[PDB]
Amino acid sequence: SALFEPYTLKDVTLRNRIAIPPMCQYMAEDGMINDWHHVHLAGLARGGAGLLVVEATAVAPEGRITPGCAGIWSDAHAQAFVPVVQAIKAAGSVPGIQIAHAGRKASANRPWEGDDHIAADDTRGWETIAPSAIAFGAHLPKVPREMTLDDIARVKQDFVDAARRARDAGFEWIELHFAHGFLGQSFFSEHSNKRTDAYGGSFDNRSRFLLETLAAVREVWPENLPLTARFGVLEYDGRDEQTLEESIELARRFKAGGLDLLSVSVGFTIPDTNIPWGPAFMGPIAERVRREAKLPVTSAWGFGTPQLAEAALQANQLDLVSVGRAHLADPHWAYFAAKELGVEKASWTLPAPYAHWLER
Amino acid sequence: SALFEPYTLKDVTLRNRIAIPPMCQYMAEDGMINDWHHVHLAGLARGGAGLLVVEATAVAPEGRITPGCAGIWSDAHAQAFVPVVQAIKAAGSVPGIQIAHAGRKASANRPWEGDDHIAADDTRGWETIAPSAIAFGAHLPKVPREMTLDDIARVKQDFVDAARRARDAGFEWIELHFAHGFLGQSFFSEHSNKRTDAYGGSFDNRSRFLLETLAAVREVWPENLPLTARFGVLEYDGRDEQTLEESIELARRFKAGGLDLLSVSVGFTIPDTNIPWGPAFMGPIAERVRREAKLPVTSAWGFGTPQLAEAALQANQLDLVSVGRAHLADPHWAYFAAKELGVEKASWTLPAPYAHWLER
Ligand SMILES: Cc1cc2c(cc1C)N(C[C@H](O)[C@H](O)[C@H](O)COP(=O)(O)O)c1[nH]c(=O)[nH]c(=O)c1N2
Ligand SMILES: Cc1cc2c(cc1C)N(C[C@H](O)[C@H](O)[C@H](O)COP(=O)(O)O)c1[nH]c(=O)[nH]c(=O)c1N2
Ligand SMILES: O=c1ccc2cccc(O)c2o1
Ligand SMILES: O=c1ccc2cccc(O)c2o1
Repeated sequence: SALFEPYTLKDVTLRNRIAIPPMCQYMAEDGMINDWHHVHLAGLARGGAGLLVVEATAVAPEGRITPGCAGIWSDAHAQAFVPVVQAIKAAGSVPGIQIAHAGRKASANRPWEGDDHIAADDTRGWETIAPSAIAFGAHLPKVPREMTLDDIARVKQDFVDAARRARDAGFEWIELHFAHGFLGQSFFSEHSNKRTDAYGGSFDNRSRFLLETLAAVREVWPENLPLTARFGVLEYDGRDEQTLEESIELARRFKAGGLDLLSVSVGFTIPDTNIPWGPAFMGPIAERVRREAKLPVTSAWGFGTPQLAEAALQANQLDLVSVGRAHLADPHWAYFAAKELGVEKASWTLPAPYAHWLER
Repeated sequence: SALFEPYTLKDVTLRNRIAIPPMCQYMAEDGMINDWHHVHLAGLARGGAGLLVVEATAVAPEGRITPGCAGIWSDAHAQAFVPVVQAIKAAGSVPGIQIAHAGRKASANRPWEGDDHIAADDTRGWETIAPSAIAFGAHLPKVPREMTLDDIARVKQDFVDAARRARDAGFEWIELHFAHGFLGQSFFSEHSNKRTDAYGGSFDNRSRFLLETLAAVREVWPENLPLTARFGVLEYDGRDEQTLEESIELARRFKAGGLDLLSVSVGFTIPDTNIPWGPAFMGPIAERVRREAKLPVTSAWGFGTPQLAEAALQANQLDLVSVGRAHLADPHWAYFAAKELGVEKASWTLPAPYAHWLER
């Protein structure tokens, strides 16, 4: 089975092609993770996936999505990850982390607590920052503060510090969160970036924050560990071919700047879009990016059907298949997939105290 | 759905009728549990089951099954359980523990490391104890040492100390392991107990170790927390009706001695048997014990098919359904069962960081 073939990138070898993508848990306190995250992540690692990427982890307090978001903006925050990293490694999975800044979509309620921008008089909320003072709209009506050049310098340095901390905590894989309408994506998109300085107003200028952040992170992140990013390559906003062309050009510049793999997503930059949700709907666009930028890719959305994951790999649409919600439903999805694809000794996807008893 | 109806026993309320029975992990070191057990148990608790019973935990070092078995024979061993108990409670499950002594089946290899008695010159092995110096046979050929009266007194006190420690660690449910051919079962069975003192040679004498241990434990175990036992009620050895009659009589004496619920199993006392394995095969015998001893019961083996669990409850064969291997396969089996039975808001079997996203 293609799904169960190992994958090597730089000095890291994944035991199969199943990746667990970053999935916010909304369970941290002042950015500090706790036993929610420890058990959640260690349990997923034991389920058999080759790569486990920790949820969007804020590089700065105002870059959290919500008051429950994880952070890595101090050394104390980083040290909270150390036992979790060690547990993921003990289980034979590769520990990764997505480092992030929510930009204009920050200061929001948890998804089951309204999912909307926090009220002005709520003691939990904060001022958001972005390339331009323009609200997302809809359920995120807060107008962000326009960043100064010093703010740009500071946020870049926060990404550097976050990457340094991730490295020293023992992560073996890093993902820069340049997708989903958050800070990086919003610098790239003309919808959200109306700047007329060096950071807006041409393709090179809109790309600049992302490319400078990548290059700065590359200085502290080991060359032998995968350096990756998540990026929304289209919006489904009626400007798809032009946007895809620009995104693919940026992907080529990421590759040239040392990016090892791209997690291909949708922008979610603005609310007025028409995204054609469906099982594996991103497959063809991930394949196009892979081919035209000549870069390994992953993608997600509806790949939790084992045969569909297998088909995407065999078609060379993807190098790794990211499976999110199916792992919330069943932490041992990789074992389910091994059985469903007829892999020999499928139960040994799991550790011995489980595998021995499940051999059928 | 019957499966998702709460259950109250003494002061404890279970959120549903799904019990996770004790399942040895073989991952402890010198009896001390570790992060294997922490993550395993906390993950299961979050999966939605109403009751989680920790694996057979030895009351004394020689009462382990294997060198990987958990123990509770010192206060340091007990304190290792405290964070796990707290994690199980945080998840809304009830923490229980099975306290045990393997008797003549002790000093064995892990199941994936031979499953047989440890060789005489292996530094990990030890002398086994039992009511009589008679080997199980087959893969367990070691002849145990015949217990003295002082050994009987000592082992009873070890059960008392284990129960006291379980109480003080915060467990809310205890199960005495009087099944599966281990020490207690072997005192009851004429196959293994050939004693001619007060502890063998009539029904009352063979029952004596079990009843005295129950009564001694009852002195330290809170009256407001369920006091339970697992007991093999037949062997499938060609003596089933006589054995069932005696076992039911003993169950009546357990009830009279304060037992709140009986986990009904098979003896496994000797190897030469013909057990009719099949899905829910224990249902009718559990029902007979329940009716004839007028005592709540659980049982296991093949109840991991949701409709079958539901049928057993609706037929009043069982009060709780124990589901073991299906939870090794999928820690979130309770969520799978809720979906499969059409329970309203099935995803909310799981905590919010999962449930919100799985609402269909
Ligand atoms: C609970 C939860 C939380 C998050 C997500 C999703 C879900 C369900 N997703 C998106 C996720 O990585 C994935 O792309 C989608 O869930 C689609 O994949 P599935 O269809 O779920 O396999 C996500 N994406 C991201 O880049 N960073 C994150 O931290 C989050 N947080
Ligand atoms: C890995 C493992 C380990 C154990 C068990 C089983 C398995 C699979 N079983 C028996 C278990 O509680 C249950 O009765 C059987 O597994 C049958 O139920 P299922 O068919 O698996 O749902 C078990 N029983 C017991 O009384 N104490 C224990 O510690 C163990 N250990
Ligand atoms: O990047 C993110 C962060 C949180 C999140 C939550 C749900 C769906 C998503 O796609 C998400 O994406
Ligand atoms: O009581 C026990 C202890 C370990 C064990 C293992 C497998 C099957 C069983 O029934 C078991 O029973």
